[PDB]
Amino acid sequence: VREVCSEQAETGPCRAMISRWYFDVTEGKCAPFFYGGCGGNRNNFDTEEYCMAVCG
Amino acid sequence: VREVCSEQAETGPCRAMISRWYFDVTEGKCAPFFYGGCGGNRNNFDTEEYCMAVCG
Repeated sequence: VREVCSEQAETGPCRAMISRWYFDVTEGKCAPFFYGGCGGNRNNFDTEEYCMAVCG
Repeated sequence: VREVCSEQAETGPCRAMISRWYFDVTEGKCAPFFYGGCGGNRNNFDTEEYCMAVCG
């Protein structure tokens, strides 16, 4: 909730290129990023609508 | 140090446009952002040197 929506997008150390969504506080909406497959944080949603459901 | 350095740059709810620096995890260095004068978070420095001291 709210709090997790403000961490920066974190690709993490793995090598996959998984399209995920994070809430962007500057833009005021969710934006895409490539997630590596491991590590990273809570501001990482499978789809844009999910990201918006939780953060938007 | 470290933990504060992963929050996004936050302008906050106040009305100013003040030049500040934040650590960007993707680029792995400090970058400029505009601060509104109140609120926001701790990833907010008056200089690049200071930002890099804490987060670099």
